Amino acid sequence: PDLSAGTLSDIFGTPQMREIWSDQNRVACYLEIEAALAIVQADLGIIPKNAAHEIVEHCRVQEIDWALYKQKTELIGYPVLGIVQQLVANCKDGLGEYCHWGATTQDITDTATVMQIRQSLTLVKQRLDSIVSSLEHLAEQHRNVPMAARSNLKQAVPITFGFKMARFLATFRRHQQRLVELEKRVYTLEFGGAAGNLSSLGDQGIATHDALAKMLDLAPAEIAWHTEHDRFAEVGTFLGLLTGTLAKLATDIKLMSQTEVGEVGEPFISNRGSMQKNNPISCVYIHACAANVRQGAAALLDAMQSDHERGTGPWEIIWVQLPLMMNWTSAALNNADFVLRGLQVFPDAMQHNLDLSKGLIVSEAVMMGLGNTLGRQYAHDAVYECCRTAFVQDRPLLDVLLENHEIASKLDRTELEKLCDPANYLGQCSQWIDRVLSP
Amino acid sequence: SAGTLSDIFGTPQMREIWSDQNRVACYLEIEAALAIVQADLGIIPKNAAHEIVEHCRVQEIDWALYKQKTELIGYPVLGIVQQLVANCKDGLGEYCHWGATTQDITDTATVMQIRQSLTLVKQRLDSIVSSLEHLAEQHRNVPMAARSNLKQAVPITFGFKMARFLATFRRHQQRLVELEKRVYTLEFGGAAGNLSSLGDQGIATHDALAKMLDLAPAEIAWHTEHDRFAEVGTFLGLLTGTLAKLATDIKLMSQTEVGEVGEPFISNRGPKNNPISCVYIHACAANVRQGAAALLDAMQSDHERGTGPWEIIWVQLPLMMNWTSAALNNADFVLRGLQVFPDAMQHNLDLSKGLIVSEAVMMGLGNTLGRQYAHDAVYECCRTAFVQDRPLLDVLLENHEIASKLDRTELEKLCDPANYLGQCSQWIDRVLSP
Amino acid sequence: SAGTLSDIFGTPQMREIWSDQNRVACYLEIEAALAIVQADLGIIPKNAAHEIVEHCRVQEIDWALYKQKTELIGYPVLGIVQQLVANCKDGLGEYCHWGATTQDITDTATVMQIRQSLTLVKQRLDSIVSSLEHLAEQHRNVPMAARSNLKQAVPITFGFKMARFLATFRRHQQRLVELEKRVYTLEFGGAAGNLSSLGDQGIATHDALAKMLDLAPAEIAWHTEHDRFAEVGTFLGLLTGTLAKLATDIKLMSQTEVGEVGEPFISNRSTMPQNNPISCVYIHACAANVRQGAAALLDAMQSDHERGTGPWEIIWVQLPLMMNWTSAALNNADFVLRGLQVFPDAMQHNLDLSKGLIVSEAVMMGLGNTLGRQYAHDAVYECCRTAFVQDRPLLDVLLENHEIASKLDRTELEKLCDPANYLGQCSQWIDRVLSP
Amino acid sequence: SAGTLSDIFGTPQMREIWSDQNRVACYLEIEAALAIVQADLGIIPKNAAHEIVEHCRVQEIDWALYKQKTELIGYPVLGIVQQLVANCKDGLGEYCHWGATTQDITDTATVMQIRQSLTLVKQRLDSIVSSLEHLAEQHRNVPMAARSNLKQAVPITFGFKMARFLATFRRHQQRLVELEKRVYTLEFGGAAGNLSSLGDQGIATHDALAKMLDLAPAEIAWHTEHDRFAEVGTFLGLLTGTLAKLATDIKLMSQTEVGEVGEPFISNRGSSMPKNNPISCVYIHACAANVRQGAAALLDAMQSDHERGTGPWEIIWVQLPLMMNWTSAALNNADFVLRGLQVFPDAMQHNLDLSKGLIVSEAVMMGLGNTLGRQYAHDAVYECCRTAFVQDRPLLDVLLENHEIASKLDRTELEKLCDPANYLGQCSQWIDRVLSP
Repeated sequence: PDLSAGTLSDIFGTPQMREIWSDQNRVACYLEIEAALAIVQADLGIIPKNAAHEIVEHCRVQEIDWALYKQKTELIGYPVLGIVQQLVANCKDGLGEYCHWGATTQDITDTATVMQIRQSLTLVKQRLDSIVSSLEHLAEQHRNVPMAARSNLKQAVPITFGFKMARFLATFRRHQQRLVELEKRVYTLEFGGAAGNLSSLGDQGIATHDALAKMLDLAPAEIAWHTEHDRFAEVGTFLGLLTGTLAKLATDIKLMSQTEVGEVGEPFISNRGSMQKNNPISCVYIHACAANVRQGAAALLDAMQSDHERGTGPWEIIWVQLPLMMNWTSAALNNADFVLRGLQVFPDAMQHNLDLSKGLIVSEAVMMGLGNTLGRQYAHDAVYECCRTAFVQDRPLLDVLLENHEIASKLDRTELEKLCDPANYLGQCSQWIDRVLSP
Repeated sequence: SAGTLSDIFGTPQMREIWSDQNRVACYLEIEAALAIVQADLGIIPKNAAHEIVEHCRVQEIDWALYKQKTELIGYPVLGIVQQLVANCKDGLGEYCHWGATTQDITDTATVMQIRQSLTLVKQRLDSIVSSLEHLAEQHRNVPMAARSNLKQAVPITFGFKMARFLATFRRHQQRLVELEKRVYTLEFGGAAGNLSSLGDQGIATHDALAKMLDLAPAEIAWHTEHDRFAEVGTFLGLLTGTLAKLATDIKLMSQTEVGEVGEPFISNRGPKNNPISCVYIHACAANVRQGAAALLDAMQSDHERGTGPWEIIWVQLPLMMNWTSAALNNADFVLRGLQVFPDAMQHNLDLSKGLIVSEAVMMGLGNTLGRQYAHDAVYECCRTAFVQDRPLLDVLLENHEIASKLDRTELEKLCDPANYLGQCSQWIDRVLSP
Repeated sequence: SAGTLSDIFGTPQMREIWSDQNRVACYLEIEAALAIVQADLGIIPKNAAHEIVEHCRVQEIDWALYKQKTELIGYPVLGIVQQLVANCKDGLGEYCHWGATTQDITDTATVMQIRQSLTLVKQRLDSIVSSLEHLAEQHRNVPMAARSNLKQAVPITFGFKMARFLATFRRHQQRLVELEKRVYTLEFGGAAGNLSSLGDQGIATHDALAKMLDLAPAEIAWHTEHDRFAEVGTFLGLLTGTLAKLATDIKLMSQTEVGEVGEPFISNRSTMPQNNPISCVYIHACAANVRQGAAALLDAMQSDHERGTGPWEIIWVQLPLMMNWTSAALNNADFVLRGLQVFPDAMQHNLDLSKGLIVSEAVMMGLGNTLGRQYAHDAVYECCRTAFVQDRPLLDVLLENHEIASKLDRTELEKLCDPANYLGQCSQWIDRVLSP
Repeated sequence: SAGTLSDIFGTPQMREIWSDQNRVACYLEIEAALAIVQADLGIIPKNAAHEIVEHCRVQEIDWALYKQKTELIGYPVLGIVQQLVANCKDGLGEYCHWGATTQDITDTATVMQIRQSLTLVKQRLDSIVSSLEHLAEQHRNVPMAARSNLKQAVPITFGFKMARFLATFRRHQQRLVELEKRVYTLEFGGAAGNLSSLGDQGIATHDALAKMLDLAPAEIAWHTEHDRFAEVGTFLGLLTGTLAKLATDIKLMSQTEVGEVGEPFISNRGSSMPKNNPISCVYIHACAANVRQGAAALLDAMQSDHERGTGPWEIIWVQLPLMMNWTSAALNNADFVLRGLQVFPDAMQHNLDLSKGLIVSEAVMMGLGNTLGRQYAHDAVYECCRTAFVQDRPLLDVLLENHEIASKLDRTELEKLCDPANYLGQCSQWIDRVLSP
């Protein structure tokens, strides 16, 4: 088990995920399943015990002739019996004729794919843990930094940057719970034979299935699921849900990185953004990866139409989309991880953007305050008419408020500036942040 | 309702849940509950709460004016708020929609609509599971040919095939209850999610509003965090994918040349028997899987209100609920009255004249000759049986060692497809045991 | 219709084309043409063709009865056929539908509906094109900052940016004309495509029916060959793709911090002092639904044998939605482009954000002769990076290099640092799209 | 370099067009053509052009360093440009990439790659079309049961069925020819489309470079205007849809219970049980499904913002090579199957006779229409079909027991009306209509 990369293979993928879904790890998973099967069937008394040992001793990927395997896969049409043929030829005294006993190739591919998935989700759980940790730090560190919230790409009312990070944090917490829920279904053995009923094992296939299952630390199956692809498809839809949030994160960050906005920046790495333009390339890659995974999810839903006891086409969609969606997702997870660990935050630009409306962004605040001293009704009417006068003449809301003599007589400039200061109107952002950090 | 296909690719129950009238009805329950909460906590006068709840009535809406207002405003709530304020007397409606924003209403109405919609789905699923529970038992020992790559494989039972659908639909039930924790959640955060205008009362209004509607309180605002809605969509995709397989298998078994099952007999629904339910299931599943991709796409809502992605949900979630209901409805109907033809399954088992159970002949003959040597020898007789279109039994008897070790009475039984059923019944037991 | 959002994610003209009523109107138009065609050829009695045509009128259909019958029969034609026979006198009912199968009518109806729909699309495209031709010429010399990866790149003009949309919509117009001559095609082949019940009159009927309906005669039956319908789907995907970009760029220029364009001013079009880009919002959501719709229609192409068992029916649902969603997007884009507010002052303000850094490239070339092309590069590069860290004009830092200050005077220098002086051949490129 | 499935869901020829090496080779041909154009226009010195063209060779690329620079820079051109400058002598490499931005190179190379890919696709289509012309003629008179909703309908001929594919593939050929004139277009516009750095020589450079590369000059820059690439994607979706139908039909006709066709015989190509397996059909199906979702991602990619997209443009980097490779494998399999398709007329005949004459009840109604009434014969034959099907008896036998039927038509005449081989309509005329251009 040792170590193939093109120009972009580590841009839209990761080295780790590529290895999990490599031909070598796949065939290794195959050989692990075959070895465990032999051992299981030996204890049960189905196959000789000396044969099991010899099989296990040749269940090693390093002994695989790859060019021969490729050719035999293309001729046979499926990717297992080529490995079986070599396993049989590698065993001495014909003891290889006891491997693959009662198994069909989709038993090996489905169970391999579950093993590869479990390895894959270990990396995703790690990426998620780190992303969550960064968001926890970011929510606290930036708990009290004011900025303009945006609705339909227009300024709404002030919030804090840590508030925005708390909302991402709550989402990734949900994704984590979704992940652990699907694991109990997905981490399941597939061993049913040609038709799912293990006809060639007699009264023994279900003892074999139950023993093979926890030999490989997998849940026993209720019943065969060769054309019941809901375990594989829900992994795909989870990847779609997770990358969706990654894509929102990328959208918000690249939007806050605009020359005209300048409120955040990806972590500085010398000459990475390609004067000094630092393009949000991590956001760029996340976006493209999310787009490809969401369509790959639709392909895996499509794949669930596998007919009868082996799909004539739909099953084979999983061979292609699953590795790709894993690799794309890991690239997006890697990039968001990197961005959130060293994210630059520019409070002075957030402050400058808050001051663009010259107090109109806190029109409500002024109203609320002036209410007790002027009257709910006059407060509404006066602020609304003052806010609209400031809009047409490009003036501070304060300056127009001060031309209302009843307002000027009731409040001194100093009180009115605190009402006209966007930084004084954050509602309960910090208490909301606290509610997310609390668990 | 009146459209020709409105009940073919939809259903009346689901269509009314997502109708303009039930949506505005959900809006009005929310605004009334909000006024009750804010009166009890002292934010608005209690005479306004009473006046507002009594005018939170869908019957009072001028729909033509509402529509014209929504097309002007751009979003679907403040048109209802405008009618609620004008309907109140001396100006007590000025205290409705107090500190809320339109998406608080649309999001939370959609949760309520989703909960109504999932009650129907849960209800259809229950019916489908028991139909499969009885079918698995009823046809437990009905032999038939399993098929791989649309070629005959080895014999199974029709109940075994039904137990596999049964296990699958149960997992979908588990996924339904699982997402319900996340989805049944209040959305109340205001313009930017922090309830700025409610001051130190914003969180209290949210929390007490939540239990007013029997909804979980949200960790934090989720106006552009659409993973609850998108997750429902991908569940409908997963569900309609299994319905699509069922429709695929039934319509394949409904072929003139196969004739092993048939959709329930109705009148002149097809001398015919067209699998039109399978047809509708298929078209529904295809549209749902694509809509699910649209819902993932919609998760990219920017900042605190999406500039486009959010609106994708306004269109896709009703369609996908309606499409799924139509597909669940048809699968419920077909499974409840499914016709099963054991004589056709038997005729198809005999097509190969024994080759479909060459594996059984190998096993039985392995005891006296050896697993490896019997495998090769029987495979060599399968050479002669197929090329000369003979029964395998006849060719097996022309081999010396096989005839010398096994007699004709015993070869006819290894060559009977009805005897090579494996442990099918134990597998239906394992699925029917829980 | 009358739904709150039915004219927001759709339009009246498109809803009508795909309405049950216009669909059935198409059905009866086809059945009347068929009876007449078969009277001329002698297949049916001329008294039958006359009586049938007199009753091919959408006003006479029992809509509730047609609905229940379609739900029982399973397909949407024989319910209308049954009422046509009951409405004719002296049993003249079916000499109609003579040798036709239901999908002959649906397919041919859908083709007439697509032609009506594409009549709308070609009109909106013509208006969009004219607005863009006007905007490209109007704002031919309006400088603004181009943007790459959402960061400013080098100056362009706003009319140059509109010319690039214009060139795109012209390509979409060509695509539309190209597919029309494939799509406007008759479907008349009967149950299995060979019109076996018409004997030696099948091709004769088909070719006469095609001329009657102003459609091309089919090479052969295409009941399970959905490429004509699917390529309409993919064209709606392509076209809405461009509309979606237009929506993305306009809403991006509408941000509070950018403010370079705005949707046409209308009333309270959502209250807080102010106007959200809802046209952009609707275009985006319609594009998203159309592009997935085109994938379902590619999926539909897998209709088995001589009538698909599911794939065909996907078209019943997807095609009308995609036509309606697209018309909603085209209406909004038409509206936005006809009265688009453009703010050259905000464009100039954003050009001046970097205080000359945006045209550092021009400073290098301009300083090349007096310094040396490579000292110019190295010196402007380092002066630019000092100018950013201190938030000062590039000019001022350039004048703090004594070698530079000795070679050129300040007049020459904030001509080269003036972003408006570095616009390239934007105007000549605009011309190429207008075609002078 | 090839993995286990690299030639199963892909092809060597297409994998090679989209490889790193062919892509970088296109980059270098464009850089060479650029220096040659600008040397003639006097924009760069001719000695530099000669030195730049001499080093525009893929063989001189350090691939590991190119990877490292691309991961750092973010985009895949300037790593090749860096090596081209350094490989040139006397600092003459500073005149390459003159006025270009990376997307000019990636877009134009992608165009060159697409043209090479459509050369393969056109060769596959010609072969598929030729195979179908032969099959439509050879099986012009082979009768079989047509199928609607997977139920037998009325009789047709297998050559009629193949003529229907043939007409479809000719329409795809027309679509390909139509998009090529739009797609085969130069991209050369600089950072923002206006070639600001080239001044009054930008348009002059663009048009000379275009004809140097045998590409149409562009109306205007199209860096974020991806309709040419998305159009290629949707065409692949249309084409693989037809291939997917062909695969669905052939695999349905390959069922154990149907047995009407079979994929070409290759010793042990079907995993086996003495058994075959429609593996070619299996692969076409999965390829069409992946191509069709990619078409959606290419449409999604059209939302590139302003003058260089922040994300959407990069979708094309991944989707286009994959969709092309997937399509090439579907075309490879479809070409192979159609060249050696096995047709079993005896099975088609056996399946026709299953209904015992019901499949041609329509023909009996017409025949008996003349002497009894077109409407009356229909209802009368239709009532007879109930007894034949409820009793599992031949339609002929029940017809001979209907008294006015037997009075008006003899056995010998009802033989012919009940023979499914006599109700084929104008299948041969329709085949002729397709084969005739």
